[PDB]
Amino acid sequence: GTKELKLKKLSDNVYQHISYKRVEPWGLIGASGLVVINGTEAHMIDTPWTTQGTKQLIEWIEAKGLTIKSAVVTHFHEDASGDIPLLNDLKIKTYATSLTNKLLKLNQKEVSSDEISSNTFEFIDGVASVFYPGAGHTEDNIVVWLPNEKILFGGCFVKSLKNKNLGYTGDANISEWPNSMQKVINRYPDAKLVVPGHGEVGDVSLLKHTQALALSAAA
Ligand SMILES: [Zn+2]
Ligand SMILES: [Zn+2]
Repeated sequence: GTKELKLKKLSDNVYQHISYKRVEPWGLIGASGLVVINGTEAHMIDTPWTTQGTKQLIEWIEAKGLTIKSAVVTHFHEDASGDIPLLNDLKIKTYATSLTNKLLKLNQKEVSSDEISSNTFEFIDGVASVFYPGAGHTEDNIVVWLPNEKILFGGCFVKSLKNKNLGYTGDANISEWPNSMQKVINRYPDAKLVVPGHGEVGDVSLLKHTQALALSAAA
């Protein structure tokens, strides 16, 4: 890959995009989203962390001859929603919940072109569903389920196993996070792969691990 963007194949139709940003004292650290390929159409789950990441990702997808039909952003932070303005200009439909758009507007950022106004939403017909579990990392965080591959994109709602803490909790609801996570655990007993917003992909233990971190941060 490059200094800004790496692509990892997760299945025949599913890629992990890993975009890099210098965050001292760590150096270049990564944020994860997905590209979901549905015939000649591609869909973005989260934008890369930097505009240069997003431009390189749009180039990689288009170089396969695919049309980027749409993007869904999984929360209002820059590592999920950062390049809404670039996608809106390129006329790539952006989907965000009413809560995500409220927090983008509160923070003087451009809202999505298209608003999710239900707790569950068919993002790609038969391929990608959005679920709002309640507050955790942020008030607005959503997860995306890929039923064909048994892949759950948890985003920054889910921590990697190695994480000893919840990360940036400035926008978090630590008391609600465990109950929100129980709804995700209860909903996807069939999840084969869980993709956190940062860190290594894993199994459902990442859900239980995040719930435990939240229960401990509360106590
Ligand atoms: Zn975040
Ligand atoms: Zn994040």
